[PDB]
Amino acid sequence: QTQQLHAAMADTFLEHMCRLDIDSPPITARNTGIICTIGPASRSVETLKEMIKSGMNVARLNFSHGTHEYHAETIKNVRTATESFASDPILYRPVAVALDTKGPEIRTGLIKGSGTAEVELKKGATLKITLDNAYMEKCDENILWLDYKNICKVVEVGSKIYVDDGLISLQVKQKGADFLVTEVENGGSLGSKKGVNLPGAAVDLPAVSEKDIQDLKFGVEQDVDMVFASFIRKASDVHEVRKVLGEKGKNIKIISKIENHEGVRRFDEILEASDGIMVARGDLGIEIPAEKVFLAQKMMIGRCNRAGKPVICATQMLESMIKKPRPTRAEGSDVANAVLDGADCIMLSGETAKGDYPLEAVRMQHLIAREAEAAIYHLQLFEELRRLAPITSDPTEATAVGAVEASFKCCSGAIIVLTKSGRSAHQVARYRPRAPIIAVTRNPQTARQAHLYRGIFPVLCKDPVQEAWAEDVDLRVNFAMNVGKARGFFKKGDVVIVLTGWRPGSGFTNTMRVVPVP
Amino acid sequence: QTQQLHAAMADTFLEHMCRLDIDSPPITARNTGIICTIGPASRSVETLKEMIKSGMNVARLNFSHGTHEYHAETIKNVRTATESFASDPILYRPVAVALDTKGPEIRTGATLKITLDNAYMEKCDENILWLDYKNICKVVEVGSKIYVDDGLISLQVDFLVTEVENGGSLGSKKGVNLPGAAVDLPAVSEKDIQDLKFGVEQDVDMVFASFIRKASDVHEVRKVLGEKGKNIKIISKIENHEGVRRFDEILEASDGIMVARGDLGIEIPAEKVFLAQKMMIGRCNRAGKPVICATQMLESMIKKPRPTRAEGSDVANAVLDGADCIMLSGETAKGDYPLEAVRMQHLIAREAEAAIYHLQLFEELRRLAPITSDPTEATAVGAVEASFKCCSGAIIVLTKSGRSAHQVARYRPRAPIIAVTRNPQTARQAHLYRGIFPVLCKDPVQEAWAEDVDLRVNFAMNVGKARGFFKKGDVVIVLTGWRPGSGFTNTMRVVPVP
Amino acid sequence: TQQLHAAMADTFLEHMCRLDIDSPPITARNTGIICTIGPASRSVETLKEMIKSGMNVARLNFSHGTHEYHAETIKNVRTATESFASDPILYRPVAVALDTKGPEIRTGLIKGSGTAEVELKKGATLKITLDNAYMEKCDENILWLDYKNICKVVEVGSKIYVDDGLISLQVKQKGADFLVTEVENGGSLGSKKGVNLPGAAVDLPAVSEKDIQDLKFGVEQDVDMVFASFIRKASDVHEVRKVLGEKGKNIKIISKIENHEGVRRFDEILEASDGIMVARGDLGIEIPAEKVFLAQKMMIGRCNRAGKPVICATQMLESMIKKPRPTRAEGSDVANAVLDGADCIMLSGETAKGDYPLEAVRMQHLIAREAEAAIYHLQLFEELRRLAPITSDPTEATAVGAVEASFKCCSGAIIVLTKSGRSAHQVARYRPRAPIIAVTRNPQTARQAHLYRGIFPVLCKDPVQEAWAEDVDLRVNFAMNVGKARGFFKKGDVVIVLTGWRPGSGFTNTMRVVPVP
Amino acid sequence: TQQLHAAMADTFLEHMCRLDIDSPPITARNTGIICTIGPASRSVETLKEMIKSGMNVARLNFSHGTHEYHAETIKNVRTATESFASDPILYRPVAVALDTKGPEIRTELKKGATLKITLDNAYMEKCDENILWLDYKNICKVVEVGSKIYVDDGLISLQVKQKDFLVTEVENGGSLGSKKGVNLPGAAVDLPAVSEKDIQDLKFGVEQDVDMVFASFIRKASDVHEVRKVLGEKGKNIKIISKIENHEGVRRFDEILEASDGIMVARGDLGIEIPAEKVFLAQKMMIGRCNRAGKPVICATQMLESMIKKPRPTRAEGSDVANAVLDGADCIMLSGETAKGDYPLEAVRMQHLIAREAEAAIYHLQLFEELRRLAPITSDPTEATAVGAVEASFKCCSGAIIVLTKSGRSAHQVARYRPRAPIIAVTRNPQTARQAHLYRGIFPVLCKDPVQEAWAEDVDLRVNFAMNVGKARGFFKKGDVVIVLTGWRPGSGFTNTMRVVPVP
Repeated sequence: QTQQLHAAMADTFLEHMCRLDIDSPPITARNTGIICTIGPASRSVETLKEMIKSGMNVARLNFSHGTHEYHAETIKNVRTATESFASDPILYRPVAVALDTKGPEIRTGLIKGSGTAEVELKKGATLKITLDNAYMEKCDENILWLDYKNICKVVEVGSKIYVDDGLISLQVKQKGADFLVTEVENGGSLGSKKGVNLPGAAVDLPAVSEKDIQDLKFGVEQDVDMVFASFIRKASDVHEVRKVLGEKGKNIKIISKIENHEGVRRFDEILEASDGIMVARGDLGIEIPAEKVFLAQKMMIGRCNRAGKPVICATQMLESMIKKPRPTRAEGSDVANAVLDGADCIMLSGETAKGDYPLEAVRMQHLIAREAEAAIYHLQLFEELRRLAPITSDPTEATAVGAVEASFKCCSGAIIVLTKSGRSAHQVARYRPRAPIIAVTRNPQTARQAHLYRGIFPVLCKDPVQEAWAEDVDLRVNFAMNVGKARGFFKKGDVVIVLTGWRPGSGFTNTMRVVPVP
Repeated sequence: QTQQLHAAMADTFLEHMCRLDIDSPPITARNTGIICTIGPASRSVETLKEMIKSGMNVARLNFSHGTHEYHAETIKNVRTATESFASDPILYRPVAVALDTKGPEIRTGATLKITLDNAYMEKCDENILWLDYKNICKVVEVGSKIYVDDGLISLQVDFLVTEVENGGSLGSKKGVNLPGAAVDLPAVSEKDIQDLKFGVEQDVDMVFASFIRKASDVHEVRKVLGEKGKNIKIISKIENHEGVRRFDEILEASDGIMVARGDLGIEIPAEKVFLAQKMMIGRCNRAGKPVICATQMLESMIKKPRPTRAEGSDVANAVLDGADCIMLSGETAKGDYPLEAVRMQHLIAREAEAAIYHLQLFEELRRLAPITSDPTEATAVGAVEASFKCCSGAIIVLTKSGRSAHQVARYRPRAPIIAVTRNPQTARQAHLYRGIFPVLCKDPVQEAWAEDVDLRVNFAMNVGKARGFFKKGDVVIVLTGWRPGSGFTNTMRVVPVP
Repeated sequence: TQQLHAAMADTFLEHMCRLDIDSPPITARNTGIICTIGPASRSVETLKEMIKSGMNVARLNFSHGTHEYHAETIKNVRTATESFASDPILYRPVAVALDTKGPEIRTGLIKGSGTAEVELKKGATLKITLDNAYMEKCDENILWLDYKNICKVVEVGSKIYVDDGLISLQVKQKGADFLVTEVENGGSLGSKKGVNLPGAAVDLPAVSEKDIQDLKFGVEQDVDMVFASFIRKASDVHEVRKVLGEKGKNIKIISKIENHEGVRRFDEILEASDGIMVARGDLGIEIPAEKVFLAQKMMIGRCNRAGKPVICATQMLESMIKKPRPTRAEGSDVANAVLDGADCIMLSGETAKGDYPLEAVRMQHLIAREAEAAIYHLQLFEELRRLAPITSDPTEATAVGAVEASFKCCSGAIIVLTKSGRSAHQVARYRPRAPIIAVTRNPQTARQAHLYRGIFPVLCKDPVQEAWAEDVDLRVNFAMNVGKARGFFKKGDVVIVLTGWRPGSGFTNTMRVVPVP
Repeated sequence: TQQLHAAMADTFLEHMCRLDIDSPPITARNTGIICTIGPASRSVETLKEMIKSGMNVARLNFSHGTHEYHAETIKNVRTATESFASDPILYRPVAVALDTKGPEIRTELKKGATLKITLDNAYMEKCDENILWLDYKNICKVVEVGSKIYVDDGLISLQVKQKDFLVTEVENGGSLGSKKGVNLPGAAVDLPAVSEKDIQDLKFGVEQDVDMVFASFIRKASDVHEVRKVLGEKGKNIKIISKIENHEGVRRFDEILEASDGIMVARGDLGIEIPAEKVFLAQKMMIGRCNRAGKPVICATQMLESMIKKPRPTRAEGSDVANAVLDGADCIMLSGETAKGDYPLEAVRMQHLIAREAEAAIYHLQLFEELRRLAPITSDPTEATAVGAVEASFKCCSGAIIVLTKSGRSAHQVARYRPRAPIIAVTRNPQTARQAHLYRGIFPVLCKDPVQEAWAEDVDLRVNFAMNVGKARGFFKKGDVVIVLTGWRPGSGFTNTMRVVPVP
């Protein structure tokens, strides 16, 4: 009658679908992490507190724009909002900070010297592209400067050039030395500093530009939790970011953004090298035909679920909400289906960065994800995850799968996991329990980074280390108990699964207990 | 390396997903019917010609607005466009006409009082709101919610006392929705009665009947359509809680279903619409009755030449869910890019159809398939099993009424179902079913029936060769019957293409 | 090894295709072997070899023998079993089972002799009498039997079967105190042979005066279980339960299903019983012989589904009464009982009176071990978990997690500390591949555990240590030492360990994955 | 009826749970019964009863008996069989199978004693406690120190300790005799594919027009190829069934199967060569691989052994028969039970009764799902038509699948998908009719009606003959739905048409 449990018990997926029930309400816990891009509509301490209350788990900073001073202040503000709740550790919600790199972008110049000016473009008309910096702030209906120095070499005649999220389409007629002449194949308003794509072209910008170097250094100085690396093409790109981050940034997670055809093709090597993946559908759906994006998304989510590495679904998930308080039916569907596909996290960009309804957008992602989570066909999912798993003598892995089996058997209210590094909780998440995973840690970075994983609710235990280690273990379990009760995941006398190890330190998780809530 | 054949052979759905390949191009055939709403953007004969070339299969006329004269001219223009291709039956594509009814409506005329007092009819303001639904008090209790102007405003409860739960600009003659209520307005309005007669007179192929709440609303629509309209398909629009809850009885009485998501997401929480969509698609798939996914599928294309990433995903996921048809409303009625919208649904649908996990899907449709002594059903399942076993280029079905080809479609073959018919209405109505590619044979009835049967099979061979579904020497499946007339399909053959 | 290539197959057909005669099984054998004890196997000396050969349960057939005789058999089984108690690592618990006579029909003596036989010829006449003057004067013309009411339950046309159904008779005339019959299947007729009336509704009591005395004797002798013969319905089981009473309340009642009504009323019988015997001997006389595999598979499935022990019995290695090795059908029967899901398999004449009792035990051991490895655990465990219920019981949740974990790491064993056996029973019901080493201090728990597939019971003799954590470890390390000594695993393998959070029954909640020291 | 409650279960466990002794099977029994003919069964009058009791194939064991003797058996088989010929509606074809002697090795022993094996022909007539002569000249090349040697159907076990001779130690002792059979477990025995006697016997089989050969001691594909060569052009249509009898045969099973027309699981000899506890693994592997390949497989040896002396079988025997069928065996077999026993007719009837019960208890839902999943997409029309027919047969629970066939092949292709419905294979070819018995579910009927002058009418006459057969034998009745398979032109290789038709 609740949590789509009648659908959960179907012997076929068709029957599962037939039993999906709009009158079967979900549980409290939402498992899929929500990443919100911060910008002018959401960077105030005031709004950020409401973002957090509304379900934001990760704050994304887009380094395609803005100065270090600006990003430093956003980061300061996220931390002020986040620590405003720290006085009761039981109700404190950790919040991660993500740096999203500019990476190898092509950008246009300023329309008539203004960052906000635009010119309407009639379809069929003519337009000159120039690399002459003379016109870098004098773009208009007739001449359009962009910043890719090498553009003329990697494009031939008849090549297609796309501007502003692929919405403006241009065809190369004649090649010059510092220029291109083009006809507006598809028209609309042209604005300032818009993204440009050359889908037919072997673009040769570096993996990690000088600007990216400076930004990644700022990321280390600012103690960011993860980097979302733009336009990753191959494993060596990932290795370059990892080496750039170097020793000071060794614990920073690298999520590779797959946004072009080469990244999809070389996906397996990229995943191996990365800490996680973002399906960056914006650019991806300009670089490859828009009608193939769902194939790429489902392939990458599947391969990440198979590897146990976090995957993020991104871009235009609730786009209409930039201007409207409720989303379109396609948007509702997109969010639900990302969760049903297996995505660990879902993302907001303009919806939270600049839109008129940032909070409504976060709340809608929260609502849809929780409904979709209840609609998952765990019976087949869990069977297939168990089947496809390399079978190993690893005792931590055996403990994790037993816990998840145990949690299904008793419909547990949670799987409580003590973890220093997060790994033990990550191992549970990989097997996709219905039960929320309460990951208890003293490590603040573990607690923030754990939001990358479906089902993990990180809680940051601030209690002092007790002299007797068994009493210290029991202290943290009890903390987890108090957190679940306060958030309404479970109540006195419900059963929960508890995972602990046999000695202190990382790598010893080997003990699964089935315990009633006190 | 074509048609996601690699992913097709996976032992698990997870491995199927992992094998999906953006570099594995689909075959030419696109199976999912595309329904386009016609309006100022798309109504001229020349544009309609291009709409058909772009992939429109069904022209939807929204009777919520427009005169009979207007709609009659729209239908005439659809038919001029469609018949401009009639000279070559091998390439001719039938186009269906669908009449989507206005249906029963509630219309208007902090703290706010709702009054039914018709002296307050033209005296609407911030203290007094008049409504035209006299039974509203029977249907709503204390605490019930009331939405105004397609959801824009929110309220809580021969008079009603209400606090305004979500404010806005309140206008004249606005739509009202009563979430969770058993609305007892008649199954059909006065206008609807007249529009349905017009539909019959104009020889429309199907009716999309609005705001269907129970089996008896369907029976009423059926009764209005009457004997002259007995062959017109009734597709029930499920738009509110009651229709979802009483889905099984509606489905049994209907020819098929529309998941009317626009109205559904005003009536039920927006975050639950996907549940209702997936339930209805699965139940229609289990019954073998056509289901249409509707509303905002490519909505940004009203203004823009490319869709959003969520819209791309929505179309694909509707197809993967099992929807027989996908629909366009404003995108084709009013938008700046109608042709591009139709083309994008075609491209996505075709990719999605190749990505289907047929191995589990057919296995489950088998398992849930009732054992009956019906010969046509046994022949259909055999033909679909045979088509997977030999990777046939098509399944060719001779059909008078469509039913034989519908029975094949419900088992969801990968191979296109070429439904050869001499009945023009059957050829139009067949677009409602996933996988059916209808062809209208215009050749005279040969004196020897055996030869007239072979003439039609050979017609289907010429269509597939011309359209690039298969070539000489490929194997196709062919369904025929033991005598003339409907109901006798019992013969499945594996035949080389000549 | 262990048919692990076959185990990994994604279909049953492919699993079959991968079964490999060159993939040796593990040392552990999970299916209990029940051996009927008689003159071939009763001496302490021979009982010691029975135990070493793999016997887990000694069955005593109360269809024959006096209480004085059966008390001596029990004493001998206990003396043989305790001869191994000096080394607790190699001690094997052995259960004692009492199989009731029940409502049997028996013929009299051929010409005053226990061994004499006469030949009955097809078509000849044979008169059945109830007159006790002929009780010891049966011959080819006159056959006495002890069912006084037989004339009221048969008609003309009725068939009457004698001697494991090998001799058959058709009633030509009903008299008042007799029946005139015609021989259909002839053969050698001996003394005191079992009789079946498949058509008839036999009205002998489910629990006779003699059965009552025998069940009271079972209680007094501390038997582990009772196999109740000819159970027809739930109330029959309740009559046995009533006789065992409060004092016999921990004795397991295994209902023997050996007639048509027992099969028909199976579900109510199982609900009332602690387990089932597929008593195939009488069963294949009471119903058509070609239907017995149907009843066997039905009963084994229903028992596996209910989580109740089920025993496959009768003629499994029959030829081995006379020969040192079995027929191919017999080889197949034993393997297929195990593949069906039988917790235990049984030997009757093979061990009671045959010439090769030790060989018959060894052979059941060898075949069962091979069959166990060949089980398709992938589908079995998936179905057991689906068909089980989602429940608020924390011990069930831990049991199913311990089994799942055992598959993931291909554990050497699941080690379970248990007082009453229930926690190890809960693991067994999920059919892990890993042997379940059940460590108990309770002697009866230890013996009765043999009724569950996969459980290797070990009886801990060490006194309770004051420090409970240390007492837990003591028993876990004892299990480790048994596993190494029996070759189940070696140092550095991984095993699953199940304990509770405190001492006493009913707290099993802790699963650990630990290396073998 | 027909365990149809059990047939609908969603799991195998629930399928087991619903098996019902009071759910009676249909009339049709699908599993062929192969009966060894000998003193007990060889008279024309007994052979008539054997046919009426369920015999489909008469096996002749050429390990003993003269060509004259066997010729007379064959003659009697055909006399009994043709006595039913007057009514083709009711006529049951009976096949004749020739089972070869095959290669052999021939020659009180105390446990722990030392015994020398000599190939020194000196001691041909002088074996004893200390020296034992063998006729296998290459024995030393195929055995190692530590190799086992079994003597006389496994009674005696020797182990090699030093390798023209071998010094062995007795491991399992017993009474040694003259001319006792020898087996070499795990060895690659290099004896010829066929003995000189086998070659003569195989040519006699061609003379006598036998339907199939059961070739003894098949170890490798080349063994099958040599049997095929001996049968030659005149014998090219005779089915070769390889008897798998030892470790090498089991290990080289894939190549043997590909080269053969089918397999016998030769459990008697296999349980001498390999540990008896492992024989069930060998059987289940070979039956599984035969099902996957669509080739007939026979289960043999001791299936109803106790019935040589008794009129009812043991419970283990009943179980073995039912389990061979549930394993997927196309045929089951009787040896001494029919050749020499006191109850030949009862043994045949009991295999009939068990088989039919077990066929109803099959879990077709999972079985059919897996066969399709493991069966390649190919462009072959007959295969596609065949799978379509079986699917259609399940969807309407048809009374039969009627298949016209010249060679048998179209019917064989249906049989591999394991329908519940009997497959009535209508042919004009008498050898095809007899050979069809090798395949689970095929009831071959031999049509003797004149060829009609319109080919489509001649097709229809054969379809209606099958209808009369099913009606006459109680498989179905007027108004039942049956599946019919035919082709688009005459001659083999063109079956492509599936129709669902009411029985007239």
